[PDB]
Amino acid sequence: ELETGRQKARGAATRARQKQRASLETMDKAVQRFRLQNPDLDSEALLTLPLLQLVQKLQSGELSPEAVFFTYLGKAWEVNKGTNCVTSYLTDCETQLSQAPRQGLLYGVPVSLKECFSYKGHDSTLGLSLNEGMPSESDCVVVQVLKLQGAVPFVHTNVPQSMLSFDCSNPLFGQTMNPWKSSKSPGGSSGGEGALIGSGGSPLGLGTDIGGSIRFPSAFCGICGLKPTGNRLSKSGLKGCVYGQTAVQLSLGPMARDVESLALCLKALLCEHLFTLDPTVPPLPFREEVYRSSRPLRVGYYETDNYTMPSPAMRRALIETKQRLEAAGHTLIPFLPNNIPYALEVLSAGGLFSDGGRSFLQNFKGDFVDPCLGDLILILRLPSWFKRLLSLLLKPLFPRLAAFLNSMRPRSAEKLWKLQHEIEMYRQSVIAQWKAMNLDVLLTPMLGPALDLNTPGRATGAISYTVLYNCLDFPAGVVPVTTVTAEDDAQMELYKGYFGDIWDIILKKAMKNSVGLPVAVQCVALPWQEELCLRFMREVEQLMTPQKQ
Amino acid sequence: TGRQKARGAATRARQKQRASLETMDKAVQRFRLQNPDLDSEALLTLPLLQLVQKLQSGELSPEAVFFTYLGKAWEVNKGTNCVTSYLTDCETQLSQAPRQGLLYGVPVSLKECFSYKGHDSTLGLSLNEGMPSESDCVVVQVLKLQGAVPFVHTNVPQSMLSFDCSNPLFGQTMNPWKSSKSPGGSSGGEGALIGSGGSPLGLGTDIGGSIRFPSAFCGICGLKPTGNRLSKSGLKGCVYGQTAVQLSLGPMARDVESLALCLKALLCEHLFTLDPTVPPLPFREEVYRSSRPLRVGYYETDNYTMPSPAMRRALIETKQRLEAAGHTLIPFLPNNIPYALEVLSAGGLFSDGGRSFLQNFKGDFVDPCLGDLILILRLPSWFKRLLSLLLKPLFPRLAAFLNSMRPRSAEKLWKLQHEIEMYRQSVIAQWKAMNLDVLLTPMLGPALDLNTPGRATGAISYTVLYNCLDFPAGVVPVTTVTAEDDAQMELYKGYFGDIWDIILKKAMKNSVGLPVAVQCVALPWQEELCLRFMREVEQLMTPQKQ
Ligand SMILES: Cc1c([C@H]2CCCN(c3nccc(-c4cc5ccccc5s4)n3)C2)c2cccnc2n1CC#N
Ligand SMILES: Cc1c([C@H]2CCCN(c3nccc(-c4cc5ccccc5s4)n3)C2)c2cccnc2n1CC#N
Repeated sequence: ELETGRQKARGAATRARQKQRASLETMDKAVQRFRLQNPDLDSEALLTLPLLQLVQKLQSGELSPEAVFFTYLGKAWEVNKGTNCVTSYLTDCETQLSQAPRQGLLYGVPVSLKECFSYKGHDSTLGLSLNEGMPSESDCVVVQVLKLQGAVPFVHTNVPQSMLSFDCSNPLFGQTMNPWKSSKSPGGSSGGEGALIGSGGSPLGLGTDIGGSIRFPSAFCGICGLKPTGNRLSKSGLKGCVYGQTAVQLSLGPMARDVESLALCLKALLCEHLFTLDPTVPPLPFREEVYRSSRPLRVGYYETDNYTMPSPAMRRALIETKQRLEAAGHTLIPFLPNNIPYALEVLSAGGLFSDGGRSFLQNFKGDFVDPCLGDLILILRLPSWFKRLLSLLLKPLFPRLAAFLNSMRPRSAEKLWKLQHEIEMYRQSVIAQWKAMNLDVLLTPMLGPALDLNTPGRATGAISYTVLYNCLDFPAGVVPVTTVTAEDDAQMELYKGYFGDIWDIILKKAMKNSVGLPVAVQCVALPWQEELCLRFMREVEQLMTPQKQ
Repeated sequence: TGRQKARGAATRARQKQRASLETMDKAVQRFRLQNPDLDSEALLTLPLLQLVQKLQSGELSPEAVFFTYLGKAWEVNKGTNCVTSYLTDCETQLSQAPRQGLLYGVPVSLKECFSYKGHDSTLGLSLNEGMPSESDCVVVQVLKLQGAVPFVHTNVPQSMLSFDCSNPLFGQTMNPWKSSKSPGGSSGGEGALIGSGGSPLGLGTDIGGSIRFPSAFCGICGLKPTGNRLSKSGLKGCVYGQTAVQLSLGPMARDVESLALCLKALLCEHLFTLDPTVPPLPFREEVYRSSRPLRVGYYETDNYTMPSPAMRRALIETKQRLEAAGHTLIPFLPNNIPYALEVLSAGGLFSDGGRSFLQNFKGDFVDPCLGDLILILRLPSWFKRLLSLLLKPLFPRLAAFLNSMRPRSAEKLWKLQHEIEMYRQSVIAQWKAMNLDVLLTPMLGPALDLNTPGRATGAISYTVLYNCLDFPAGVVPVTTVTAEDDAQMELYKGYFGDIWDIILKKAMKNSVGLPVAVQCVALPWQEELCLRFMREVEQLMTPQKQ
């Protein structure tokens, strides 16, 4: 195909940065007007309110919906200056403010949206030039449901280009930065959400997760996030770059400052409105009694997946929460899902790139490739025979690299059927393993602390802790439990990795210089058991960070 | 070319079936002689709901119900050839059936593909003979936990890719109403058994109509739920990992209430625990029992398969009764039916050109009831393409199907899967624009002559559309063919006049007295509402059933 250059892509970038620029000015102007009319308002008391209390005061009338809206708008504008997490102000949101149903479970709550959640009259670019100047004709289903519940969606937040990354930079809106440390990634692909919520600029946000994109930015930015079972919530109207891939399910879910916020959001979403607007979603209501249960749990756990070497902080965080759960009366059982390398290298990678990345590469014709994607585009572009040849050469010394490369080759429909059956069988395998140990839930390390900017794209092995559960399609959630100590960070000098390949080398350097950064643990339950997963997340939060409850 | 394995497999299967039937015969004669006072006729004519209440109260023993049905199953098999296997350990499960189970003491027949410990699930294929299952499948386990007693495996057409019912192992199943007619398929044995009174309840599978065809043809009720409403764990199939067109399993029975009871009993903690991949949606009684007037979408023809006069009459009469009962009947036709059938359904079912499917037929006989399926799939891709755009001017149905049965890349499958999602969304948008609750449809009928379904592929149009869409769909008998209806088949031409229309015309003839059904459809996950509508149709068209 003929080389078309980058002139369209450059035009899209100047247009996009203007829309972002204009958005933030409009935000600033709106909040200046409001503050002038309300010098009495205690900004800092309002912003430090846990969502549950914020909701309660909104419902009673103690706080006006305008007071909380403009106070958050101001904070979001402020934190954006150091993070670059906001791409667009949702301009019509002041009308929703007035129209917000007063009996709605999220009445008056400002909500941030990952850019891929289509909002009427706005682009969902995904950092891709071909999506610039293509405004959505309508709000997506979950946005419709949020509005019906009285919430006020107010911003679109940044994503890495195309979203196939756990960093957060694109050629259109640039690079999002961790609020804790500007040299660090906020994670991704829900990076903007993580940065925004993590710095206090949003009480609740929505992201998506197909390889860890809710959990990475939650862990990196010290906030809570939940990835439900793929089809617990509606994907209708969600902007993506590849359609029709059903092997590894996409999921959407809440991100917030406490697990109670995540549970409220699920409860609000799981309503008649959602089940009517999207009939393909099973009408499973939020089961309050499961979430609120105080029964002792049988908790499976592992300190390492034997694939990605945990940092000293990751390992400590896991052991500490394990010990605190034991002290609180729960029974902790060593458990590691079988055949993890297979789940990652052949099932996950093969399921995500069954067509050799051809559909994915279509989005990049005429576009810049953001450095945070590393060599993904270069690799996927290689002919199938060459991918195979390099894989063969790489295999004896670097088995991880060879297996991922082989699984990123195109295949027939016949072989996709075979792969899809293998995913179904693997899912039943881990379920049988789980049931044979009689587990309720599973405790796992969560990748942390935050990697340096532009390193996630060069440390692919590190997705092992998260993508395992996209493959299995188990609800998985993340909660901050500790911070990196000087001792934790110094021990990175001794970090080797299990393979010593390029991915291990990058990761050793990428996790250094992290003293003070948040570190998370991951909570997992069986498919459709979101309430139980949240019950477990609530427990972890209470034991590790009791002030949040 | 060599057929020695296949002949050996058939010899062995036939011996096992003969021995199963002999074991049944001996057990029945023994029970009858020890209990001569039992009114067996009264037992067999009891509606399932009344049967289970007497079982729960102790009025009828599990033994009485079991051996009485076992005897009837043995008798009806003589004329139908619907039973392949006696599930021998059932006599011990009987004595241990959980007392408070919702199906306590109920004998249940099982389509052969439902794995049962110690028995083959052959699918009429040599390669599966003498390979007994080592676990009960999930739904079987759940049935037993609810106190039910699975007692037989019932016949299927070879490989299950057919709405006829013959294989080279156990041979041909016949319609109980008329021996020259097909019982339907692929759950054909279930249709014949239940349709003749030999079982009060059975389980079938459905990916193209395999529950609905035999229910309609044999004059019973059947429901095809949403694909993942129930566990497919332990289900035997000849192709795995195809997800574009959803496979579904569900009950078949004499009345709608029986389907509801079975669904209620399956939708329990035991199921949701044994298969966590199934969304734990309890049976919503309030929805099933609703007496609210319905907005009922309807069509009398899909403009693809010309309905028989009996089909059309059945549809119009139930439409009229629903109108009189106070429901609002709204003309409604899913958009782009030919496209959904010819490219989406055909393309989804055969995305690999039938390669996976064909592996099951190496060294095996090809049953006549499959027609030209195997011969056609074996054709090279370039030749399928060649024949297609040669047939397209003359016979566009045959051309479209042939082109869609070619192998493709993972990339093209993604594209097809995406188009299926979009299509589903487009019908849902249509449904909502008319604000429907429910959809009324014709159901292919009356029963086709033996060995003709394999040559009337176009006739799957009424059924396969709702597998593609993955909407719950059920059938209920509403009428029988009159001689007036039957005579009118002489004026039937079809819309296309291709070989499928020609065969269907002849195949639906000589059907006086045969049952004719209607189809009820709801949105995904709305099985209870589908059953609510089915219950309404049953009440209005056949009130003595309630
Ligand atoms: C993180 C993430 C992924 C990853 C999956 C695995 C492949 N991958 C990636 N990225 C960058 C570089 C490489 C490779 C480099 C390399 C070098 C030598 C041999 C083989 C290879 S593979 N791979 C992206 C992904 C896929 C689909 C959708 N969302 C995705 N996310 C969002 C999150 N979380
Ligand atoms: C019924 C049924 C199917 C059918 C789908 C459509 C294809 N098909 C079939 N059968 C026999 C002959 C032919 C053709 C003949 C012919 C002649 C000229 C040009 C094109 C063609 S295609 N096609 C079988 C099916 C598929 C998968 C699984 N379960 C299936 N069932 C169970 C039911 N109900």
